[PDB]
Amino acid sequence: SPRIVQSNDLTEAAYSLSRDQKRMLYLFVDQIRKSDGICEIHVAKYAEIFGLTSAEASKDIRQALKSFAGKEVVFYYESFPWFIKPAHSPSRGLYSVHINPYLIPFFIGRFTQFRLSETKEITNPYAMRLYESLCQYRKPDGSGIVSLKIDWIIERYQLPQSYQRMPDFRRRFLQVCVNEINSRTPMRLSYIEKKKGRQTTHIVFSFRDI
DNA sequence: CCCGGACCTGTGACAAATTGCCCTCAGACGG
DNA sequence: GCCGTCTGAGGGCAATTTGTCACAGGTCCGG
Ligand SMILES: [Ca+2]
Ligand SMILES: [Ca+2]
Repeated sequence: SPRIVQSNDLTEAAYSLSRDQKRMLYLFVDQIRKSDGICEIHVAKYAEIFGLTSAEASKDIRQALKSFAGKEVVFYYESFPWFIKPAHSPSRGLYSVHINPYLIPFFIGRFTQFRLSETKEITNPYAMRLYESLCQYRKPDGSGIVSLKIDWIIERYQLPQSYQRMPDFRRRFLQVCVNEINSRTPMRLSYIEKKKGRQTTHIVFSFRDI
Protein backbone atom coordinates (compact mmCIF):
# COMPACT_ATOMS: atom_id res chain seq x y z
CA SER A 1 0.00 0.00 0.00
CA PRO A 2 1.14 3.65 -0.51
CA ARG A 3 4.19 4.82 1.52
CA ILE A 4 3.65 8.37 2.94
CA VAL A 5 6.76 10.46 3.62
CA GLN A 6 6.80 14.07 4.81
CA SER A 7 9.19 16.66 6.19
CA ASN A 8 9.40 16.75 9.97
CA ASP A 9 8.36 20.42 9.72
CA LEU A 10 4.85 19.24 8.88
CA THR A 11 4.75 16.54 11.62
CA GLU A 12 5.51 19.23 14.19
CA ALA A 13 3.53 22.12 12.63
CA ALA A 14 0.69 23.99 14.41
CA TYR A 15 -2.71 23.43 12.80
CA SER A 16 -6.17 22.02 13.56
CA LEU A 17 -7.69 19.52 11.09
CA SER A 18 -10.53 17.07 11.06
CA ARG A 19 -10.04 13.36 10.38
CA ASP A 20 -11.50 13.51 6.86
CA GLN A 21 -9.28 16.49 6.15
CA LYS A 22 -6.19 14.69 7.45
CA ARG A 23 -7.06 11.72 5.20
CA MET A 24 -7.23 13.94 2.11
CA LEU A 25 -4.06 15.66 3.17
CA TYR A 26 -2.18 12.34 2.94
CA LEU A 27 -3.19 11.94 -0.70
CA PHE A 28 -2.23 15.52 -1.57
CA VAL A 29 1.26 15.05 -0.10
CA ASP A 30 1.44 11.77 -2.02
CA GLN A 31 0.42 13.37 -5.32
CA ILE A 32 2.76 16.35 -4.97
CA ARG A 33 5.69 14.15 -3.99
CA LYS A 34 5.17 11.92 -7.09
CA SER A 35 6.71 14.32 -9.63
CA ASP A 36 2.35 23.76 -9.36
CA GLY A 37 0.25 22.47 -6.47
CA ILE A 38 -2.92 21.42 -8.31
CA CYS A 39 -4.25 18.07 -7.08
CA GLU A 40 -7.32 15.92 -7.77
CA ILE A 41 -9.56 13.47 -5.84
CA HIS A 42 -11.86 10.72 -7.16
CA VAL A 43 -14.94 9.81 -5.11
CA ALA A 44 -14.89 6.13 -6.05
CA LYS A 45 -11.16 5.77 -5.25
CA TYR A 46 -11.47 7.48 -1.82
CA ALA A 47 -14.37 5.15 -1.03
CA GLU A 48 -12.35 2.05 -1.86
CA ILE A 49 -9.16 3.07 0.00
CA PHE A 50 -10.94 3.84 3.30
CA GLY A 51 -13.86 1.36 2.96
CA LEU A 52 -16.77 3.77 2.59
CA THR A 53 -19.75 3.75 0.30
CA SER A 54 -19.68 6.23 -2.58
CA ALA A 55 -22.40 8.33 -0.89
CA GLU A 56 -20.58 8.65 2.43
CA ALA A 57 -17.33 9.34 0.58
CA SER A 58 -19.09 12.15 -1.30
CA LYS A 59 -20.34 13.60 1.96
CA ASP A 60 -16.86 13.36 3.51
CA ILE A 61 -15.01 15.04 0.61
CA ARG A 62 -17.57 17.84 0.22
CA GLN A 63 -17.73 18.89 3.83
CA ALA A 64 -13.97 18.51 4.45
CA LEU A 65 -13.38 20.69 1.40
CA LYS A 66 -15.57 23.59 2.57
CA SER A 67 -14.04 23.39 6.03
CA PHE A 68 -10.53 24.17 4.62
CA ALA A 69 -11.44 27.80 3.89
CA GLY A 70 -9.91 30.18 6.43
CA LYS A 71 -7.71 27.47 7.95
CA GLU A 72 -4.03 28.46 8.38
CA VAL A 73 -0.78 26.59 9.11
CA VAL A 74 2.06 27.77 11.36
CA PHE A 75 5.73 26.67 11.11
CA TYR A 76 7.88 27.60 14.12
CA TYR A 77 6.99 31.55 13.37
CA GLU A 78 5.40 31.65 9.85
CA SER A 79 1.71 31.30 8.91
CA PHE A 80 0.23 30.07 5.57
CA PRO A 81 -3.16 29.19 4.10
CA TRP A 82 -3.72 25.67 2.88
CA PHE A 83 -5.85 26.77 -0.14
CA ILE A 84 -5.62 29.93 -2.27
CA LYS A 85 -8.74 29.29 -4.38
CA PRO A 86 -11.95 27.43 -3.61
CA ALA A 87 -12.18 23.82 -4.65
CA HIS A 88 -14.33 22.95 -7.63
CA SER A 89 -15.66 19.92 -9.51
CA PRO A 90 -15.24 19.83 -13.31
CA SER A 91 -16.77 16.35 -13.67
CA ARG A 92 -19.25 14.35 -11.64
CA GLY A 93 -17.29 12.28 -9.10
CA LEU A 94 -14.13 14.42 -9.52
CA TYR A 95 -12.73 17.38 -7.54
CA SER A 96 -9.93 19.90 -8.29
CA VAL A 97 -8.04 21.73 -5.56
CA HIS A 98 -5.29 24.40 -5.52
CA ILE A 99 -2.77 23.91 -2.66
CA ASN A 100 -0.73 27.00 -1.68
CA PRO A 101 2.41 26.61 -3.80
CA TYR A 102 4.54 28.18 -1.08
CA LEU A 103 3.80 25.07 1.06
CA ILE A 104 5.51 22.63 -1.35
CA PRO A 105 9.05 22.97 0.08
CA PHE A 106 7.65 22.28 3.57
CA PHE A 107 6.11 19.02 2.25
CA ILE A 108 9.33 17.82 0.59
CA GLY A 109 12.56 18.53 2.49
CA ARG A 110 15.12 15.02 8.34
CA PHE A 111 11.85 13.23 7.49
CA THR A 112 8.96 11.04 8.74
CA GLN A 113 7.59 7.98 6.95
CA PHE A 114 4.76 5.43 7.32
CA ARG A 115 2.49 3.22 5.14
CA LEU A 116 -1.07 4.47 4.71
CA SER A 117 -2.54 1.21 6.02
CA GLU A 118 -0.99 2.03 9.45
CA THR A 119 -3.27 5.05 10.12
CA LYS A 120 -6.41 4.52 8.13
CA GLU A 121 -8.44 3.06 11.01
CA ILE A 122 -7.66 5.81 13.53
CA THR A 123 -10.70 8.02 14.22
CA ASN A 124 -9.63 10.80 16.66
CA PRO A 125 -7.52 13.36 14.75
CA TYR A 126 -5.38 14.10 17.84
CA ALA A 127 -4.37 10.41 17.76
CA MET A 128 -3.27 10.74 14.13
CA ARG A 129 -1.05 13.67 15.18
CA LEU A 130 0.43 11.60 18.01
CA TYR A 131 1.14 8.57 15.83
CA GLU A 132 2.90 10.80 13.28
CA SER A 133 5.08 12.32 15.97
CA LEU A 134 6.23 8.91 17.23
CA CYS A 135 7.11 7.67 13.70
CA GLN A 136 9.50 10.61 13.38
CA TYR A 137 11.69 8.86 16.03
CA ARG A 138 11.25 5.21 14.95
CA LYS A 139 14.24 2.96 14.34
CA PRO A 140 14.53 0.67 11.24
CA ASP A 141 13.62 -2.33 13.34
CA GLY A 142 10.46 -0.64 14.59
CA SER A 143 11.12 0.62 18.13
CA GLY A 144 11.80 4.01 19.67
CA ILE A 145 11.63 6.26 22.74
CA VAL A 146 10.85 10.02 22.98
CA SER A 147 9.99 12.75 25.50
CA LEU A 148 7.32 15.26 24.43
CA LYS A 149 6.63 18.39 26.48
CA ILE A 150 3.07 18.96 27.63
CA ASP A 151 3.06 22.67 26.74
CA TRP A 152 4.45 21.79 23.32
CA ILE A 153 1.74 19.16 22.72
CA ILE A 154 -0.96 21.73 23.49
CA GLU A 155 0.44 24.37 21.09
CA ARG A 156 1.25 22.05 18.17
CA TYR A 157 -1.88 19.90 18.06
CA GLN A 158 -4.04 22.90 19.02
CA LEU A 159 -5.78 21.05 21.80
CA PRO A 160 -8.91 22.79 23.16
CA GLN A 161 -8.74 25.07 26.14
CA SER A 162 -10.17 22.91 28.93
CA TYR A 163 -7.39 20.30 28.44
CA GLN A 164 -4.98 22.71 30.13
CA ARG A 165 -6.51 21.26 33.33
CA MET A 166 -4.46 18.09 33.67
CA PRO A 167 -7.12 15.60 34.86
CA ASP A 168 -9.07 16.51 31.75
CA PHE A 169 -5.85 16.22 29.67
CA ARG A 170 -5.46 12.64 30.97
CA ARG A 171 -9.08 11.55 30.59
CA ARG A 172 -10.17 12.81 27.16
CA PHE A 173 -6.86 12.96 25.17
CA LEU A 174 -3.93 10.94 26.62
CA GLN A 175 -5.72 7.78 27.72
CA VAL A 176 -8.14 7.65 24.77
CA CYS A 177 -5.44 8.10 22.08
CA VAL A 178 -2.95 5.68 23.65
CA ASN A 179 -5.82 3.14 23.65
CA GLU A 180 -6.67 3.74 19.97
CA ILE A 181 -3.02 3.32 18.82
CA ASN A 182 -2.73 0.00 20.67
CA SER A 183 -6.10 -1.20 19.14
CA ARG A 184 -6.01 0.13 15.56
CA THR A 185 -2.35 0.15 14.47
CA PRO A 186 0.40 -2.49 14.52
CA MET A 187 2.21 -0.47 17.21
CA ARG A 188 2.39 -1.30 20.93
CA LEU A 189 2.77 1.88 23.07
CA SER A 190 3.38 2.72 26.76
CA TYR A 191 4.15 5.90 28.72
CA ILE A 192 5.16 7.49 32.02
CA GLU A 193 4.82 10.99 33.45
CA LYS A 194 7.71 13.28 34.42
CA LYS A 195 7.02 15.74 37.23
CA LYS A 196 8.62 18.86 38.69
CA GLY A 197 7.22 19.82 42.06
CA ARG A 198 3.45 19.37 41.77
CA GLN A 199 3.32 19.99 38.00
CA THR A 200 3.58 17.30 35.35
CA THR A 201 5.80 18.61 32.59
CA HIS A 202 6.55 15.84 30.03
CA ILE A 203 5.25 12.54 28.78
CA VAL A 204 7.82 9.84 27.95
CA PHE A 205 6.72 7.37 25.24
CA SER A 206 8.25 3.92 24.52
CA PHE A 207 7.03 1.58 21.76
CA ARG A 208 7.89 -1.60 19.78
CA ASP A 209 6.46 -3.37 16.71
CA ILE A 210 4.16 -6.41 16.64
C1' DC B 1 -0.64 24.87 66.95
C1' DC B 2 -4.50 25.34 64.07
C1' DC B 3 -7.08 27.63 60.08
C1' DG B 4 -7.71 29.44 55.09
C1' DG B 5 -5.75 29.70 50.78
C1' DA B 6 -3.21 28.30 46.61
C1' DC B 7 -2.10 24.27 44.54
C1' DC B 8 -2.99 19.43 43.00
C1' DT B 9 -6.13 14.99 41.85
C1' DG B 10 -10.59 12.14 39.99
C1' DT B 11 -15.62 11.82 38.93
C1' DG B 12 -20.58 12.92 37.73
C1' DA B 13 -23.38 15.81 34.69
C1' DC B 14 -24.69 17.94 30.81
C1' DA B 15 -23.93 20.14 26.04
C1' DA B 16 -22.03 20.03 21.43
C1' DA B 17 -20.06 17.56 17.97
C1' DT B 18 -19.07 13.27 15.19
C1' DT B 19 -19.96 8.57 13.97
C1' DG B 20 -21.67 4.79 10.70
C1' DC B 21 -26.56 4.16 8.80
C1' DC B 22 -30.51 4.88 5.93
C1' DC B 23 -33.53 6.86 1.97
C1' DT B 24 -34.41 9.77 -2.66
C1' DC B 25 -33.71 10.79 -7.04
C1' DA B 26 -31.23 12.62 -11.26
C1' DG B 27 -26.38 12.27 -14.11
C1' DA B 28 -23.52 9.46 -17.28
C1' DC B 29 -23.05 5.70 -20.01
C1' DG B 30 -23.39 1.27 -22.51
C1' DG B 31 -25.31 -1.95 -24.98
C1' DG C 1 -32.29 7.19 -29.27
C1' DC C 2 -34.54 5.25 -25.04
C1' DC C 3 -33.94 2.69 -20.72
C1' DG C 4 -31.59 -0.20 -16.92
C1' DT C 5 -28.00 0.17 -13.96
C1' DC C 6 -24.11 2.06 -11.48
C1' DT C 7 -22.92 6.61 -9.17
C1' DG C 8 -22.98 10.20 -6.29
C1' DA C 9 -25.25 14.45 -4.71
C1' DG C 10 -28.69 15.55 -1.46
C1' DG C 11 -31.72 15.18 2.89
C1' DG C 12 -31.90 13.19 7.39
C1' DC C 13 -31.04 9.85 12.21
C1' DA C 14 -29.80 7.75 17.11
C1' DA C 15 -26.05 6.22 19.69
C1' DT C 16 -21.24 7.51 21.11
C1' DT C 17 -17.38 10.50 21.76
C1' DT C 18 -15.58 14.81 22.79
C1' DG C 19 -15.55 19.40 25.48
C1' DT C 20 -16.84 21.89 29.90
C1' DC C 21 -17.30 22.76 34.61
C1' DA C 22 -19.13 22.03 39.51
C1' DC C 23 -17.93 19.64 43.71
C1' DA C 24 -15.27 16.51 46.97
C1' DG C 25 -11.05 15.41 49.08
C1' DG C 26 -5.59 15.26 49.31
C1' DT C 27 -0.99 18.35 50.61
C1' DC C 28 1.98 22.21 52.41
C1' DC C 29 2.92 26.86 53.95
C1' DG C 30 2.61 31.28 56.37
C1' DG C 31 0.37 33.28 59.76
CA1 LIG D 1 -12.89 18.92 16.09
CA1 LIG E 1 -19.09 11.62 7.77
